[PDB]
Amino acid sequence: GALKRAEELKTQANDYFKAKDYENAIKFYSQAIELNPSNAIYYGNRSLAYLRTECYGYALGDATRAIELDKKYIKGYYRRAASNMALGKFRAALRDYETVVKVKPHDKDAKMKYQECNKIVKQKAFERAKRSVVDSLDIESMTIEDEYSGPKLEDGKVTISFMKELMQWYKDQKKLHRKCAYQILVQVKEVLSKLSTLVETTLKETEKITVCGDTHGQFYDLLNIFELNGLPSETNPYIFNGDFVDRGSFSVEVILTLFGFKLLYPDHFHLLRGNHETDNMNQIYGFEGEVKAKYTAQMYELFSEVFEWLPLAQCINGKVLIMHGGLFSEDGVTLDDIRKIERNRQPPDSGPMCDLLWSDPQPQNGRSISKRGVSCQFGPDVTKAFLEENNLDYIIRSHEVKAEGYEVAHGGRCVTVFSAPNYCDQMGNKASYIHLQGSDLRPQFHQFTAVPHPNVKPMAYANTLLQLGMM
Ligand SMILES: [Mn+2]
Ligand SMILES: [Mn+2]
Repeated sequence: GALKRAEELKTQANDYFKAKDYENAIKFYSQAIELNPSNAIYYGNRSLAYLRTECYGYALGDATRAIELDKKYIKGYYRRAASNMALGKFRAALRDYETVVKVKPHDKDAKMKYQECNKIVKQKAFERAKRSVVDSLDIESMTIEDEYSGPKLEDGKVTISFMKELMQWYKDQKKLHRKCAYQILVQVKEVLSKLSTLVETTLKETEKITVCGDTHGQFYDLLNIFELNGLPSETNPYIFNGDFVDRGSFSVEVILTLFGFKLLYPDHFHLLRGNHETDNMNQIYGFEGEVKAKYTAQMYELFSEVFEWLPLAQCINGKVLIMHGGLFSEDGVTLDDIRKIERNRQPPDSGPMCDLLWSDPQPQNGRSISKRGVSCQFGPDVTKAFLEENNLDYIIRSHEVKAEGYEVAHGGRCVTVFSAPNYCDQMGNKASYIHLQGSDLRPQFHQFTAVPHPNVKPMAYANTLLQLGMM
């Protein structure tokens, strides 16, 4: 009876979507949905709100539903395309654009989109059918140029001098030379491949370590961290909880700067794998696109090879466990399980290694279908179980943007840390890094902000169907 009250929340959710308050935009579109669940618009918007929050799964859900309650909701078809795109589902997205270019024959763009998705669908599949480095020569062939005025690997070693030089180089655009980049990649892969899936570090009674979350190519923020918290070293260790690339337009600077420090302080500088240190994700969000623009489409092939040798989780003093995503779908899972995972490869569509990089904590109890469409969500009980069954106090993960840079959930058992401030030059969130001390493994949150960067918009690489999706 209240179709007036139903649409009172169709502007009190359709409003906070303007103030980039998608968490409330969603929480109100829902209440509006609950009252009147037959309005395609409500679903269409709640879908976009899910897109802006990276909840691709749910975004696909609302989109589909919006399309059932109205086959004339062009918005719905687009919103659903984007959802599929994000999950990487090529054809599934093409079929939607196809259905649009028809109901709107004289609709420009609609063709730009169909022809665009098409190109990709053909290619993606076009690529089918051994070690990449076994090929390129490097130290051998690889020459250099006297015209090259930037950082050279002092005897292909990596020095504190090279790092600082390299960083200044990067602060001013300018790419490191291929020969050095390849050398860094080959060495880091060597070093990474010799690490167990579950790195285990022991923090002395005194002596801290710093934990950072998603970085996402936000290079000039990586530098803000190093200035604000000190450069990496044996006396000032660091650990970056995955997601160093994609979305940000300086993933190549960020990544080579991290691998660089990985080589300089391989026992005090830790990198864990994230859902985005994956080929599937790299080819939709910019890294592949960026690596090919700045180097060769073969440099990228080597990146994804080292990305597979990145540990999946790290445990500090047997008390704190940190991984990019979260806990698991299945209830078994133990610290030993993790160690014995065959990391070197792309991730399974489900299972441990998958949850380890994609799961999100949940307020309520028990698992649930992930808003993302992959892995699952988990309740405080699941966190407590795991914690207990492994003699772990709490977990530190990233994987999700957070207004205040971090978030403590599940009574303090699940901690989220995010290191990309103003996420995509649009969220406007603070970011944080954690100080973990041996004598007191209590998370010490440190917030940092904005900090300016050269032009170049987020996702300046990668086909345009995405850049046009995220904004
Ligand atoms: Mn992530
Ligand atoms: Mn992320």
